[PDB]
Amino acid sequence: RCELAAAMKRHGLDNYRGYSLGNWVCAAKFESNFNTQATNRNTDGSTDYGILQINSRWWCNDGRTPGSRNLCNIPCSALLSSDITASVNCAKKIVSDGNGMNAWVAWRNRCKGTDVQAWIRGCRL
Amino acid sequence: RCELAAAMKRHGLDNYRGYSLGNWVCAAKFESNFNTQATNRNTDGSTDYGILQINSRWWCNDGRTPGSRNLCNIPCSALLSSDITASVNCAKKIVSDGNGMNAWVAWRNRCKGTDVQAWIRGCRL
Amino acid sequence: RCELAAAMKRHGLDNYRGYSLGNWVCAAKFESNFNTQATNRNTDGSTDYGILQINSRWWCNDGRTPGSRNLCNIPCSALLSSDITASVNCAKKIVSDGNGMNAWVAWRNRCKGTDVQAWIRGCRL
Amino acid sequence: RCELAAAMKRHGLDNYRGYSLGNWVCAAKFESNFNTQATNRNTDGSTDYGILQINSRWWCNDGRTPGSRNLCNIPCSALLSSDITASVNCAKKIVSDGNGMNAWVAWRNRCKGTDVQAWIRGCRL
Amino acid sequence: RCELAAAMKRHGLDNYRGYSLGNWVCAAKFESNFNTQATNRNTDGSTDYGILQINSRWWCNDGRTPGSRNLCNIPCSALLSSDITASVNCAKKIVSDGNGMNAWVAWRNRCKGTDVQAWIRGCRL
Amino acid sequence: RCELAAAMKRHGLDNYRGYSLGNWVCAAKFESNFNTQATNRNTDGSTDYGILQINSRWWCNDGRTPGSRNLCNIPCSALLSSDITASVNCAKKIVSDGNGMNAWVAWRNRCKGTDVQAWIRGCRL
Repeated sequence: RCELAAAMKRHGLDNYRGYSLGNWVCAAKFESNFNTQATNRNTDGSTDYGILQINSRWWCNDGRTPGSRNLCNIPCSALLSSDITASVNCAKKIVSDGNGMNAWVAWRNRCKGTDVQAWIRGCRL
Repeated sequence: RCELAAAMKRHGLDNYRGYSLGNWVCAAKFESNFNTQATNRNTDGSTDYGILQINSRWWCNDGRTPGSRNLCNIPCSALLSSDITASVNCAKKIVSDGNGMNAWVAWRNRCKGTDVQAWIRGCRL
Repeated sequence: RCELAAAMKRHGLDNYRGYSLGNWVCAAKFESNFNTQATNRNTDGSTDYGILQINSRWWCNDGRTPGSRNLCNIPCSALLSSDITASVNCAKKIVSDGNGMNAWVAWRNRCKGTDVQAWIRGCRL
Repeated sequence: RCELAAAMKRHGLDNYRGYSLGNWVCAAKFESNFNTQATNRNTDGSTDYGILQINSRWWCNDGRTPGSRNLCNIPCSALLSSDITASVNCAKKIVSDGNGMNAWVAWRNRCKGTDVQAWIRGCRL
Repeated sequence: RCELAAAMKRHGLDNYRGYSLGNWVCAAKFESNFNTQATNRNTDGSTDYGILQINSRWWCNDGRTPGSRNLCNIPCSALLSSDITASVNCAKKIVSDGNGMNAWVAWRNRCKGTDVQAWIRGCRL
Repeated sequence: RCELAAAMKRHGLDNYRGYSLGNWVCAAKFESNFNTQATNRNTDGSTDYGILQINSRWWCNDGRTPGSRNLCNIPCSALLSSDITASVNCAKKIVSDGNGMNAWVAWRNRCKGTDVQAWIRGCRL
């Protein structure tokens, strides 16, 4: 009787009503906002669920402008956003001349998720 | 009796009413917003579920403008967005002249998800 | 009796009423917004489910403009969008002259999902 | 100019979704049960309206009777009724012999609903 | 100018979703039970309206009777009723012999609802 | 100018969602039970309205009776009723022999609801 057993038994994640990520290699830029888990059980009442609650009867308004000159108004801009480069500008002249303002340029990645290097020698007679 | 058993048993993820990602290699840019999990059980009542709740009777308004000159108004722009480059500008002259403002240029990736390198030698007689 | 068993048993993911991705290699740009999972059980009541809730009786309005000159108005632009480059501009002259503003140019990818390299030697007599 | 005006102006009752009786003379026996007025306005719920609500999984039952003698069982009799005289009896001998148990015998009624006795004398010349 | 005006202006009752009786003469026997007025306005809930609510999993039951003699059982009888005379009896001999147990016998009524006795004398010349 | 005005202006009752009786003459026997007025306004909840609420898992039950003699059982009888005379009896002999137990016998009524006796004399010339 001779038995040489090899078994790379692999199973994924178990998710039950949620946000789930595994084992990650080479994650350069990541963004994951407002991934909320809510369990609401209500009987004979009112439930209000809120993550971002704004109540503003007057918000970011501009007044009356009789006869002004060269006014600049940028209200409530670039709100709840991402990756904004050289944007929403207000001027008379905008000149871009350099070799700059470069984002995420020329990366070199050599990644591996799972590396298994096994040697199984047995049952010599 | 001689038995040499090899079994790379592999099973994926188990997801039950949710957002689920596995084991990732070479993830350069990632964005995943407002992936919410909600379980609502309601009896004899009111449920309000909210992630982004804005209630604004006056929002980002411009007033009356009798006879002004060269006014710039950018209200509520670039809102809840992504990857905005040199945009929503307000000027008289916009000049782009450089060798710049480059995004995510010339990456080199060498990635592997799962690497199995096995040697099974057995049952010599 | 001699048995040499090899079995690369592989099964995919199990998804039950949800958003599910597997094991990914070479993911350069990713975007996945408002992928929500909702389970609503309601008896004798009102349920309101919301991820992005805006209630604005006046929003991004422009006032009356009697006889002005060279006014610029960009209200509520670039909203809930992606990949906006040199756009929604407001000017008198826009000049693009450089060798720039390049996005995601000239990547080199060498990726593999699953690599199995096995040697099975057995049952020598 | 001479005017002698007589007007016995008479109008009946005004009923709006209800039970209404007028002015009654000579009412000997009266019975009016479960004359209910209900106004039900329902939105997103359950309404249960009940005047006489009985919920009885075992009610007025008789058990098993092996070999008894001369048992009398009168369960749940004379229920929600009226004018029951010498009834639902249980015996071996019932003898009625008298000049009695008389109900509502030999009434004398002299009634009037409305009596108007008027004398109009006028305009003598 | 001479005016003699007579007007017996009479109007009945005004009923709005209810139980209404007028002015009654000669009311000997009266019974009016469970005349209920209900106004139910329901939103996002449960309403239970009850005047007579009984919930009895075991009610008025008789047990097992092995070999008894001359047992009398009258459960839950004469319930919510009226005018019950010499009834639901349980015996071996019932003898009625007298000149009695008389109900509502030989009334004399002389009634009037409205009596108007007027004399109008006028305009003598 | 001569004016003799007579006006027996009479109007009935005004009822709004209720139980209403007028001016009564000669009311011998009266019974009016559970005439309830209810106004229920419900939002996001449970309302339970009850006038007579009984909850009894075991009520008025009889136990097991092995081999007894001459037992009398009258459970939960004459419940919520009226005008019960010589009833629901349990015996071996019931003898009625007298000239008695008489209810409401031989009344004499002389009633009037409204009596108007007027004399109008005027305008003598």
